[PDB]
Amino acid sequence: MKYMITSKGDEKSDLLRLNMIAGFGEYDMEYDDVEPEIVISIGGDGTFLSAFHQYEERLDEIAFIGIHTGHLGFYADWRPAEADKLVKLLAKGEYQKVSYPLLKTTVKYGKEATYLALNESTVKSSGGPFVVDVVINDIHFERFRGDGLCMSTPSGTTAYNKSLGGALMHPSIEAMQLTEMASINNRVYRTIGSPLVFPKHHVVSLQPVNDKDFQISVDHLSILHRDVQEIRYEVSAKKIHFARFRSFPFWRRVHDSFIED
Amino acid sequence: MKYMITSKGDEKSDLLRLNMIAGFGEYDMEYDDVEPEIVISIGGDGTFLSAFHQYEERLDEIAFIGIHTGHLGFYADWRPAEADKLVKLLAKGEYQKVSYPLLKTTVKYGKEATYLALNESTVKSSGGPFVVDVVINDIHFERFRGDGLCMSTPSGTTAYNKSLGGALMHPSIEAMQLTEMASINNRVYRTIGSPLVFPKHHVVSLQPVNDKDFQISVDHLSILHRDVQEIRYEVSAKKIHFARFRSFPFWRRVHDSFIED
Amino acid sequence: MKYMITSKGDEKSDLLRLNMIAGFGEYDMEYDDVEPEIVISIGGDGTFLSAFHQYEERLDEIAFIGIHTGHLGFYADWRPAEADKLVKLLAKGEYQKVSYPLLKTTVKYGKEATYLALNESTVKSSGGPFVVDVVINDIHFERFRGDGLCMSTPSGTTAYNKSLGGALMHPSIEAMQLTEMASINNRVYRTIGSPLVFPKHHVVSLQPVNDKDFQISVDHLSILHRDVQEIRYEVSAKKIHFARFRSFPFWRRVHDSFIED
Amino acid sequence: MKYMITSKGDEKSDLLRLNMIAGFGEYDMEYDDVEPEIVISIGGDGTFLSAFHQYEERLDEIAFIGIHTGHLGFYADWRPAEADKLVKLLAKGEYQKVSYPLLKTTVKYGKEATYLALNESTVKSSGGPFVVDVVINDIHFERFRGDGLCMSTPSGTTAYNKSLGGALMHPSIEAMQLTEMASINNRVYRTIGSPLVFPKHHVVSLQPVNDKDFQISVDHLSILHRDVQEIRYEVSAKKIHFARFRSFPFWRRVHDSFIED
Ligand SMILES: CSC[C@H]1O[C@@H](n2cnc3c(N)ncnc32)[C@H](O)[C@@H]1O
Ligand SMILES: CSC[C@H]1O[C@@H](n2cnc3c(N)ncnc32)[C@H](O)[C@@H]1O
Ligand SMILES: CSC[C@H]1O[C@@H](n2cnc3c(N)ncnc32)[C@H](O)[C@@H]1O
Ligand SMILES: CSC[C@H]1O[C@@H](n2cnc3c(N)ncnc32)[C@H](O)[C@@H]1O
Ligand SMILES: CSC[C@H]1O[C@@H](n2cnc3c(N)ncnc32)[C@H](O)[C@@H]1O
Ligand SMILES: CSC[C@H]1O[C@@H](n2cnc3c(N)ncnc32)[C@H](O)[C@@H]1O
Ligand SMILES: CSC[C@H]1O[C@@H](n2cnc3c(N)ncnc32)[C@H](O)[C@@H]1O
Ligand SMILES: CSC[C@H]1O[C@@H](n2cnc3c(N)ncnc32)[C@H](O)[C@@H]1O
Repeated sequence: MKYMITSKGDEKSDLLRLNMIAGFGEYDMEYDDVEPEIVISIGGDGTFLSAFHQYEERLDEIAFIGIHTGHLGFYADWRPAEADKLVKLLAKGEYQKVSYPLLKTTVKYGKEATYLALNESTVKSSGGPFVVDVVINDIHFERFRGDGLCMSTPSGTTAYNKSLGGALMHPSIEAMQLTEMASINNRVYRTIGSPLVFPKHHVVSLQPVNDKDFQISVDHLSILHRDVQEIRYEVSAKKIHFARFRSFPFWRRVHDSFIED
Repeated sequence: MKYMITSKGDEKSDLLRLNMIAGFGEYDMEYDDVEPEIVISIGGDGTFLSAFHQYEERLDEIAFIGIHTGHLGFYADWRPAEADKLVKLLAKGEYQKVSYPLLKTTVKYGKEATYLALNESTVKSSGGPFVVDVVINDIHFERFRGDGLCMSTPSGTTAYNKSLGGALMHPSIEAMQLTEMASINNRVYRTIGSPLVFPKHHVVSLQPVNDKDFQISVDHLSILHRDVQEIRYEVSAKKIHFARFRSFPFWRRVHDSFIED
Repeated sequence: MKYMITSKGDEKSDLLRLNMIAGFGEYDMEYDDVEPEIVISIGGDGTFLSAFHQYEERLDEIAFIGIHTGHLGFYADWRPAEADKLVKLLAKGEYQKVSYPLLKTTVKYGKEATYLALNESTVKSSGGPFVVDVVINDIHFERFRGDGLCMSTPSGTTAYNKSLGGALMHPSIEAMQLTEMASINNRVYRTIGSPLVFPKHHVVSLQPVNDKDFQISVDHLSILHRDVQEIRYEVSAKKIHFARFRSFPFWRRVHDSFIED
Repeated sequence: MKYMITSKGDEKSDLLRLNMIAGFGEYDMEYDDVEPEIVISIGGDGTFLSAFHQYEERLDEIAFIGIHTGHLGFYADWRPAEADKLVKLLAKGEYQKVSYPLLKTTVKYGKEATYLALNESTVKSSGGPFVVDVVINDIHFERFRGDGLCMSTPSGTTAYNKSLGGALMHPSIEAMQLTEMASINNRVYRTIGSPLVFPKHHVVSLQPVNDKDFQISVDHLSILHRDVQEIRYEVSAKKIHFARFRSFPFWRRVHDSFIED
């Protein structure tokens, strides 16, 4: 079908991209970066996240594939030496699709903005103390004081979430995971401490206590939001679809990245 | 239907148990501790775990309810002052049932024993260094050296799992969670560090490296197993059923036990 | 001798301050906020840190005392109801002095600025990834990637340091403690993980890898530093002196703040 | 002077030991394993700990040296290829000595036993729940419930202590460090969480609450102690002395073992 290729933009990735486009030229395949059905990302996980956000409006019409020009990625999990075999199998089609859960972030003001994250969304203070009330399904759960909070998708769990002590979750689980950044706990201040894992349909809302300005991140994007009344998290109805050409199990990808490769 | 009541065995719990049996005497309800359809446990979570293991062969024919004579429990989540209202509503029936996932542990030797856990199963060494190979769905994932490992159900996540840094998981998620106890990590030895969350149908197998004797726990029961060839973990096909009489959400129960009550 | 009193500036603290000044009026004591020998801080630990930084140039000529108008402080460890007894004993003098270690931070550019911290100094990135080389006594120890680093004095250990997993250290130990904020560790990136405790005379230097802009904090003060070549940490030669009027051991103060009071 | 050599007992270590004894035969050096002044340990850190405990009664008359036949050790920090140069320099003498702090453990019953640890002493329960009262300098600090507690020397901090989240402390600091093993913290149970670092002269006492049987370890030795009334920890007056032949800084040894070598 229609396809496009994004590149990290270094010499290696651009050449690999030109070679695949030449290869695709020998099949019924049209290059179209407006309405692709296949999006190939050549670079690291940073490049793959950008590809995801470039096409987040057509997630259900796109299958993603990632090629790693440097080290193994979690999203960019094919090697370059296999580009030609990838060209071949993508051209024929008939490939299986694999779907991972995504996170919906809603920011309400005194309008409303919604974002989709593939890894995570984080909340930190503008320039002072961070204090927020955490409300779960309309029930007040804790008053959080500390550096910030992180809400991760399952495939996000190997990223920022892991650095904050979160658990690694297989991406077939439709869930989101909330971790703390440097929480204060003394006689007067009290948080759960532990990461929290939420199923689909649960809503976690962060509400300002004093300061209403916050730094909010979604994957790579970080934006100062002013006059915030609420930040809301829930597992998205939308999913990201990967074109699958061979078996590469999530736990093997974890082993290869963290234990040994 | 037929019901029974277990007691922690202190003065408070026994009296409460005698009072409920007297109350049940005013309805069509037969006391039968052989084939009950309702099992009321009066005591702490320790008492409730024993009630679960007393009837683990008839899980699909029993609905459990727990009354806490001391502090709030996660399983024993009704107060004693409400015993009479509980008598009433249990007698009529028509109550809703709530189901939580369980963990299947299989121990293989050079026969085979299987256990069901409501909280967790743990593995530690007999008397020396603990070294085991962790294999996930037949893929070698890590060689673990340290004090031990813990595999938790979702309702188990607030117990031993929490103490070991694991995440708290809503019990509607069909999953198990593996946490490390004091893992060694240096130049030569390497584990994932992070807790790992597994969906239904994934199989985690622990295999001996040198010593084949291990201390294996399942909830309260701890047994030295000799001549072990494998310990296997998977989400059970079986579930524990709770009689539900009012709303008491899992996250509110977490708040009440860990943040404030 | 000469004394001054700083206030949190709320109604309670100002009144208490006016009452102590009236009380001091009945002894040979002169109010002088230029060259005091006694500095009384009335408020929380935030107020006490400001008092410390107001007089950091005359540390060896000043004995500090803190009164807590709200909850117990670590520095502001006297109750208000005891103000009059404090007036009395401070007036006579002959009190013992207690000394705690401080941290020296040196920031070098392409000039040089030095700061003194009572709690800690932290380093975070301006707006992008944080990557720094950590050099200990001229030996390259690790390349750190993550959110930031924190260097704590012993009395600082109960503050930000504690939130980041650091150990609590008795303040009679002349040392500083380095903790990580959200370090990345995978196949390619590698940090020690654990907090590190350094004795007097050891020098820890942070050196930029790519970006040379950093957010540097010292206690309450947070400043964006541009064109940084090095951040250097060492236990200061200077100490903060407390006027001691009764026994209140550090570990009891830890118990009272974190376990129960 | 008089010297002896202990071996791990594998083929490599025994041969290396025979070669050094032959080499020492060309100098004024007498082999004496009763009253040596130099103790050479050839093997891992396990072998070196045994050498330490073999001669713990003559610590002030002995200088230790460790050769690693396998991977780098923290105590056994010389390579085998340098045995001959070690022979040479040890024979002449005039070498500098380096001293590390040790931990004194006292166990009181309803007599009294004292032990010296080079790494750590740990306390765990015999077979049930572990509950102990932690008393610091006669002040009740916390009631600890969980798996156990670990008290580490500074050179011990890179061992068991590190696995439990403790800080790594330079061995020139005369201190001991207490870490928790799987502490329970809920509404009803409360521990400090954080590792605690104690200076010389502070006394930490563990006192039984219910069960008075405990598994107590000191380095490699693990013993079930019955009828325990108290376990007492303090920095020892005794020190272990190392023969120093070249510079190998503690932090470089940490880097080489944990970051890269
Ligand atoms: C160093 S900043 C983030 C690092 O983690 C990588 N990363 C990005 N997303 C993920 C993910 N989902 N899982 C693991 N690593 C990730 C990035 O490629 C980079 O190496
Ligand atoms: C792939 S580049 C963007 C990703 O970097 C990852 N990241 C940012 N900061 C950290 C950190 N301190 N540790 C691990 N990953 C991080 C976040 O998961 C983000 O989605
Ligand atoms: C102190 S040993 C275990 C403690 O945790 C409690 N407990 C048992 N099971 C659970 C659970 N599933 N979640 C939280 N606490 C539990 C027990 O009642 C006891 O307080
Ligand atoms: C309710 S009594 C049995 C439970 O005690 C809990 N338990 C045992 N040891 C610990 C611990 N160190 N921390 C928290 N819970 C524990 C385990 O989850 C077990 O199922
Ligand atoms: C909530 S931001 C910092 C919190 O920790 C307190 N704090 C400041 N310094 C210290 C310290 N050295 N030890 C413990 N708490 C501190 C402050 O008073 C406030 O409660
Ligand atoms: C007393 S107000 C200033 C202090 O707040 C403390 N602080 C800032 N952020 C945090 C945090 N996330 N956790 C604990 N303490 C903090 C730092 O130790 C600082 O010195
Ligand atoms: C695997 S059991 C202990 C492991 O830690 C090593 N070890 C023993 N003592 C120390 C120490 N003081 N610091 C670091 N590692 C140690 C042992 O040699 C072994 O590799
Ligand atoms: C060198 S062999 C003895 C040492 O093994 C180390 N050890 C035992 N168990 C562990 C563990 N789980 N993690 C790290 N080190 C350990 C302890 O520090 C002990 O002194």
